[PDB]
Amino acid sequence: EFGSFLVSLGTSFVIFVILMLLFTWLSRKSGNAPIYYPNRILKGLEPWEGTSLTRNPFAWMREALTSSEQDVVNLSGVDTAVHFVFLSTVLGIFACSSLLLGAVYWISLVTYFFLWKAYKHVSSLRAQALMSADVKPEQFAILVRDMPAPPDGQTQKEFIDSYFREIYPETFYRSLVATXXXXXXXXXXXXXXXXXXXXXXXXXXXXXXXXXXXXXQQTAAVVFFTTRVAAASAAQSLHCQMVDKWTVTEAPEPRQLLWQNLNIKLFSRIIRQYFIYFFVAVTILFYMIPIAFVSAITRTVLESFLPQIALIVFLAMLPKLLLFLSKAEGIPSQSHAIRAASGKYFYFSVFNVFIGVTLAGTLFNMIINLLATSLPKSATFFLTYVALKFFIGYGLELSRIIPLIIFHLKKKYLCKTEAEVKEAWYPGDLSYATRVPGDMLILTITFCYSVIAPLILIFGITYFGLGWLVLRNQALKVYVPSYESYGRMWPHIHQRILAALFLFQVVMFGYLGAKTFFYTALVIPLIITSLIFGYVCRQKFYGGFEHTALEVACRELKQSPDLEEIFRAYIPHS
Amino acid sequence: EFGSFLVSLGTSFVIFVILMLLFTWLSRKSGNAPIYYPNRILKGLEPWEGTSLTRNPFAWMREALTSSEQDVVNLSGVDTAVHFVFLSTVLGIFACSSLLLGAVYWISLVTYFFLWKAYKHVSSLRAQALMSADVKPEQFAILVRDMPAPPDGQTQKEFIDSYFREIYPETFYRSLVATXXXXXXXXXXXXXXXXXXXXXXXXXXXXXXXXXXXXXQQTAAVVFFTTRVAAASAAQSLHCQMVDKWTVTEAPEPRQLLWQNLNIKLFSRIIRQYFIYFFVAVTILFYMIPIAFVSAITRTVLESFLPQIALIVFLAMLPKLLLFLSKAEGIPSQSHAIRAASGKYFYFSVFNVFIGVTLAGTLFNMIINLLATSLPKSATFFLTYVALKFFIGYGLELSRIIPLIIFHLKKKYLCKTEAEVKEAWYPGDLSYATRVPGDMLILTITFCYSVIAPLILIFGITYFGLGWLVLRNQALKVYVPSYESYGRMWPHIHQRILAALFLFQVVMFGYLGAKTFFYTALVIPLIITSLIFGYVCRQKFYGGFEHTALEVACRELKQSPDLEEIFRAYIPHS
Ligand SMILES: CCCCC/C=C\C/C=C\CCCCCCCC(=O)O[C@H](COC(=O)CCCCCCCCCCCCCCC)COP(=O)([O-])OCC[N+](C)(C)C
Ligand SMILES: CCCCC/C=C\C/C=C\CCCCCCCC(=O)O[C@H](COC(=O)CCCCCCCCCCCCCCC)COP(=O)([O-])OCC[N+](C)(C)C
Ligand SMILES: CCCCCCCCCCCCCCCCCC(=O)OC[C@@H](O)COP(=O)(O)OCCN
Ligand SMILES: CCCCCCCCCCCCCCCCCC(=O)OC[C@@H](O)COP(=O)(O)OCCN
Ligand SMILES: CCCCCCCCCCCCCCCC(=O)O
Ligand SMILES: CCCCCCCCCCCCCCCC(=O)O
Ligand SMILES: CCCCCCCCCCCCCCCC(=O)O
Ligand SMILES: CCCCCCCCCCCCCCCC(=O)O
Ligand SMILES: CCCCCCCCCCCCCCCC(=O)O
Ligand SMILES: CCCCCCCCCCCCCCCC(=O)O
Ligand SMILES: CCCCCCCCCCCCCCCC(=O)O
Ligand SMILES: CCCCCCCCCCCCCCCC(=O)O
Ligand SMILES: CCCCCCCCCCCCCCCC(=O)O
Ligand SMILES: CCCCCCCCCCCCCCCC(=O)O
Ligand SMILES: CCCCCCCCCCCCCCCC(=O)O
Ligand SMILES: CCCCCCCCCCCCCCCC(=O)O
Ligand SMILES: CCCCCCCCCCCCCCCC(=O)O
Ligand SMILES: CCCCCCCCCCCCCCCC(=O)O
Ligand SMILES: CCCCCCCCCCCCCCCC(=O)O
Ligand SMILES: CCCCCCCCCCCCCCCC(=O)O
Ligand SMILES: CCCCCCCCCCCCCCCC(=O)O
Ligand SMILES: CCCCCCCCCCCCCCCC(=O)O
Ligand SMILES: CCCCCCCCCCCCCCCC(=O)O
Ligand SMILES: CCCCCCCCCCCCCCCC(=O)O
Repeated sequence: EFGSFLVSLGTSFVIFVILMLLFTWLSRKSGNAPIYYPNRILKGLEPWEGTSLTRNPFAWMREALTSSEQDVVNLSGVDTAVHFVFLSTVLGIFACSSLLLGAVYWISLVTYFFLWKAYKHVSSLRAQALMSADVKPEQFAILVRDMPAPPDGQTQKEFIDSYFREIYPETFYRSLVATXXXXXXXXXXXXXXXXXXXXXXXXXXXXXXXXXXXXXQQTAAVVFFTTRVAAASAAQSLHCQMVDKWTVTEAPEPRQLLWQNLNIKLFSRIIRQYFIYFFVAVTILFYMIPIAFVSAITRTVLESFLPQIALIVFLAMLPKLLLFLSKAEGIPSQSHAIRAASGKYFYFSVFNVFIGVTLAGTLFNMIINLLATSLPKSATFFLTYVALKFFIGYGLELSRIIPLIIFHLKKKYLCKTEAEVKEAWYPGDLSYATRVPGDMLILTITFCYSVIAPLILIFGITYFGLGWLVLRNQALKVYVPSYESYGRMWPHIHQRILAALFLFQVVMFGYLGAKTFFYTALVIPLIITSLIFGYVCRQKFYGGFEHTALEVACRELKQSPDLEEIFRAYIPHS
Repeated sequence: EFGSFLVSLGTSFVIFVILMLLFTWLSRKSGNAPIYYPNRILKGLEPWEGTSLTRNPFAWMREALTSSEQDVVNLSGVDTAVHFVFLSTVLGIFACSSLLLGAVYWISLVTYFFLWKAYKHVSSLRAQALMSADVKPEQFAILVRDMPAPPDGQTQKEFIDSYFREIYPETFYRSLVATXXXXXXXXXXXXXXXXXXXXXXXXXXXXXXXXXXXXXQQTAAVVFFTTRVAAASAAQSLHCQMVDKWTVTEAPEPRQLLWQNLNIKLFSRIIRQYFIYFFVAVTILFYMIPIAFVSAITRTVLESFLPQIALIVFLAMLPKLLLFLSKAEGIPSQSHAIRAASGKYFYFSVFNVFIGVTLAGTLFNMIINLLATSLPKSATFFLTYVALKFFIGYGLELSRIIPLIIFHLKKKYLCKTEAEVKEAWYPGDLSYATRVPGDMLILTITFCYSVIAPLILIFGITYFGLGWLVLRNQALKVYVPSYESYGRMWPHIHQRILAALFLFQVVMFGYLGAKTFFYTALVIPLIITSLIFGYVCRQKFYGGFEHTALEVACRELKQSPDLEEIFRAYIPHS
């Protein structure tokens, strides 16, 4: 509805401006530096480089704009730079589309053109990032799972040392058996004059729990190699003729290793995957109810705000559930669990929000002709939703009002020591688990309606363009990376953008059909092209993202690695 | 039709008996030993062990029956033994089915039970065969493709030696660049008093062609390692970040290497695959015409013989085309090209013969009720077809009348030397390229009609049971293996038997539906079970067939390998 649409844009716009003014004002106050420039503070940099102490209100835009991809990588990592490739690839595609705005072929060609070049670019970026990388513990290690039980008279450790030494008698350093939840919990309590008495009791509990952990057969271990080349090859090889025994993959970064899942055996992993995938499919079906609510609501005070707020509230609970469920499948690493969570989220983005909202909306208003006319009207909801996210969402992301309020309240009433005050402002990472899925939803909708309800394209341009600028500022000044996946996220993104294009092509095949267009058939070739394109891109670039190439593993060492430090890096609670 | 059915069984039966009597008579004559016992002759064994020179006419049955799988492997190879696993797995499944003959669940459970145990058995058989294997050239080598062109000033060989030495500086022995069709053709002519003058001219042509070959950049090479472990690992690893450069796989057995395809670049391979797969799909569509002919024909003199003869004639031309097309895709090895040919054949077995004959037959005679009643009648054609193959087909396979006639005519009129006489009787191999696809067709039909037209099950039992006995005799006395794939064929077979079961379950879901059975829905769980079963079997056993496990590669050597002989083994035309 038009009136409600303008009201929502108006409210989101004004809130955006207010937040922009609070940002301009508050970000120039030194007392808020822990909130507005924590990445620079943690890295030992001045909050800003002007030095005059009279910062121009638009200085941040100039700084964000005159910053190259290389500066983003040098300061915040490859994954961070890849996130910007994603945002600009999309912006380039939509801007090209709007220059023209039949258009289906234009968009598909532009999309294929940019995905081809973007995948090529990231593959190059990643290769260079790996090429200059320093010595890290995960470069020398593999994760071994599904070990069989040892024979009587031998323990689990001895058994694994024996197995690997026979295969790799020279290039074998250590095996750390993945043994202890009670100990971890009690130890945490111990780490945390009645308080002193409580601490003593907690320490005693930790000792008891540690004894139980010592008593505990295990089925997994982390194995270390003396060289990058050997580890790279070991992780790629079959160790037993029995596929289900002693299975080997590359070890996750120490910061990413999900220790609690390492002793889940292959078949238990298979069972968990089927029950979890099943559970998720069931969850998707229950989410049809919250979606029906959002679509049914779409007087002004509710239409302009409630459909969007409710959709945000229900979807906001998914990342927590989905990441939990992914960890529960037996996944060994945090970045994989995150990609998996994003994968599950995507299925909600497609079946509950794009399809769900669109269909439910269509069903509330010559049947085929009616449906064809009704479909484009759902775009107004989506234009509002997208604007809400780029005006208020980015308004809050840039102004950091919520973190600022919480921080000052903790500093004044709860924090007693300097350490507590610093914990209160630690910025966290970019939350790829919620951020990428968010952007993927915007793309799904913008692509799907790009030639049905074309104004959405401008909103898509602003969302991605403004996001580029807002997040470029946050990437440089606020967030701190928690793990480095080296662009391993890109193939996830590539496949989902291409999937969105695929869905678009399928939708236009059907929509042109709804309008009974004689030549809908000409889009079948695009549907086929998308599948072939995907296949070819996978054949040309994909494997380069799963493994470090031996030509990279074989790089000249700056110095010999200390394998003992490498080993220590993987021992929790010590 | 019943009369024609009995006539075909009668004729096939009598021909079978005549061929069995000719076999009994002729196989006891010493002059035919080169035809009836060539495997034993080539191996230096007496044609038969009785020594009395008075062989019992049924002695061959006793010998074929009291022969274990181990004796088949020891004499004729693993692939040969696997072929027998295939035949007996199927026999066990059908015999169990006939004990009961709702039945859909019985059959599916028996089938899952036997496939599980058969896959387990073969995996064990294969592992043992690899475990006791001797030193062979393919155990120490990889095939490298899609090499980039060298920089100016360096040649292709130098460029590959440089690339691999940097990655594997110690475990690197040789690189044989895959350089020469004109030379091969002219050399063959040279190898083959006007005849002396012709030979001299052919030798001159060979020299000229050799010079042209010497002049010839290349994109592939065979690389040798100093150890089984290193080769096994190299073949499993990524060498470049650019996926399409320097791609590496395990080298094919020297006897299997399809040299003409090694210089086809990745993207040309991708193009060839799409055009070839396309061509094959088109061929499948043109084959619908020969099928329509066969079904339309199905007075007595034609009904009893022509539908079957024509079907045999048209299908008989496929193995030649399909193997050619597979080689044309850029496949590096003969056993892979054969599996690929069998794969393509399977699609004809499914779309041109099972579906094609069944559908066309149904269309030549309350629509759903009519179709349900009509479908089972096609089984009579198939019972005839199967009996034709086990009575006349096996009759000829055992009696070897055609090879015998040709052999004696060559020996008497064309062969002048002893060498020519021996060439005339060389038995060849088991022709897995035509033999496995043949048996797969019988299974597709027997499974699909096992509860629709149940008598087919008895014919299926006889086909596989009698084939076991007839081919057990041929496996021990007649055929000579041309390559050894070590059971690599089994996953092809497993997946196709399971695919046949899957098709059966889909067909019964539909057929029970055709009879408007209330509980057709209960078969959906079997369809799902089949897919999960496949997935689980793949996860548990499959990888063990793609690579030799490092625990096997690491077996103690009897003696150090001669790497130079290993290298020579891969050089054609020298
Ligand atoms: C009828 C339609 C009329 C015309 C079309 C409509 C809208 C166009 C919108 C944006 C410009 C297109 C950029 C394509 C880049 C693809 C390749 C790549 O990846 O670019 C990247 C990223 O550049 C970008 O996007 C920058 C985006 C800037 C933020 C604001 C954007 C607009 C949002 C507000 C509302 C819309 C106003 C539109 C006015 C025309 C280059 O790399 P970098 O990060 O190393 O350098 C970064 C820059 N240095 C070289 C100077 C260091
Ligand atoms: C209402 C229905 C009535 C009853 C059911 C109907 C028909 C039953 C047909 C055949 C027997 C079942 C064999 C299952 C084996 C599965 C596991 C395995 O793999 O077995 C294999 C292979 O054994 C076989 O099949 C042998 C087949 C023999 C050739 C003739 C078969 C019948 C064809 C003629 C017409 C039908 C007459 C039927 C009369 C009842 C065992 O291993 P091997 O090769 O090391 O030893 C080989 C044998 N040594 C241990 C002594 C060395
Ligand atoms: C009467 C009935 C009316 C129905 C009306 C609603 C119809 C729409 C519902 C659609 C349900 C979709 C369920 C399938 C997605 C859930 C499973 C799953 O999540 O598993 C897949 C892996 O693809 C995950 O792979 P992932 O771990 O992400 O890999 C990342 C790195 N490679
Ligand atoms: C108006 C129209 C009426 C139509 C009526 C007829 C309908 C039935 C026609 C069906 C056409 C089927 C075509 C697809 C098979 C051909 C491709 C192909 O061959 O490629 C696949 C890889 O699966 C091969 O894999 P492979 O090399 O065997 O691997 C072995 C070891 N892993
Ligand atoms: C769609 C764009 C809307 C405008 C949003 C940005 C508003 C920021 C305006 C900042 C102006 C601050 C001027 C203060 C000058 C001073 O330091 O005295
Ligand atoms: C529309 C405004 C709502 C949000 C409230 C804004 C008022 C400031 C809240 C943060 C308290 C810290 C103020 C700056 C302290 C300093 O001067 O260093
Ligand atoms: C219906 C048929 C459509 C076919 C369209 C396929 C278009 C090819 C895909 C884009 C490739 C872009 C290549 C860029 C090369 C480069 O700059 O490195
Ligand atoms: C169907 C038309 C296809 C051609 C579109 C031309 C778009 C303008 C040229 C852009 C060149 C820059 C490439 C950037 C690749 C990237 O980093 O994503
Ligand atoms: C909600 C439906 C759940 C479906 C669950 C399917 C899980 C299949 C698990 C197969 C386990 C195979 C065990 C093999 C053990 C062995 O033989 O070594
Ligand atoms: C209620 C419907 C639920 C349907 C869920 C289907 C889940 C299929 C899972 C098997 C597909 C292959 C995934 C492989 C993942 C891995 O490599 O571990
Ligand atoms: C919740 C139970 C799952 C219900 C849906 C069935 C899912 C079947 C998954 C089969 C995956 C097959 C992937 C491997 C391909 C192969 O067999 O070669
Ligand atoms: C004037 C009436 C105001 C009523 C609500 C104000 C506008 C709604 C903003 C609340 C939700 C904002 C959440 C957006 C950030 C996000 O995407 O999570
Ligand atoms: C009609 C089109 C439907 C569109 C939704 C497609 C959902 C699937 C998303 C892409 C899955 C990609 C699978 C490859 C493995 C991987 O995820 O890395
Ligand atoms: C509808 C059937 C035909 C469709 C065939 C589509 C094949 C296009 C796949 C993408 C390849 C792009 C290669 C670009 C390389 C270059 O020119 O630089
Ligand atoms: C379905 C089975 C039909 C029978 C087919 C097998 C017939 C073979 C009979 C051979 C008997 C030969 C007796 C000769 C005795 C002798 O040496 O004098
Ligand atoms: C129905 C018979 C048709 C086939 C012709 C069978 C007659 C024998 C043909 C083969 C010739 C060799 C005969 C055996 C020579 C020998 O005694 O060593
Ligand atoms: C509709 C649900 C049907 C489910 C049926 C699944 C039956 C399990 C598959 C057969 C497993 C046989 C295990 C044999 C174990 C052994 O002897 O080693
Ligand atoms: C649904 C019923 C399942 C049980 C069927 C029982 C069949 C009899 C037992 C056969 C044991 C021999 C296994 C041989 C496995 C093989 O080599 O293929
Ligand atoms: C009958 C239809 C045939 C369809 C043929 C599709 C073949 C697609 C081939 C893609 C080639 C990609 C070339 C990439 C070269 C490069 O950029 O390095
Ligand atoms: C006329 C219709 C023809 C349809 C042919 C479809 C061919 C699809 C080929 C791509 C599927 C993946 C095969 C991978 C084989 C490989 O690993 O080299
Ligand atoms: C003859 C032209 C082919 C026409 C039919 C289209 C075949 C598309 C094949 C796509 C294979 C995709 C396999 C890789 C899966 C992925 O993209 O992750
Ligand atoms: C009495 C009339 C005889 C007419 C034809 C005789 C029976 C037909 C046999 C000829 C075809 C035999 C081919 C079967 C072997 C095969 O499967 O290739
Ligand atoms: C409705 C069921 C149709 C039955 C025909 C199925 C045709 C596909 C045959 C099996 C393909 C297996 C693919 C896995 C890769 C491989 O072949 O090794
Ligand atoms: C219809 C949904 C449920 C179907 C689930 C089917 C799972 C069966 C997969 C085969 C596993 C057989 C494991 C046998 C191991 C053993 O007991 O020895």
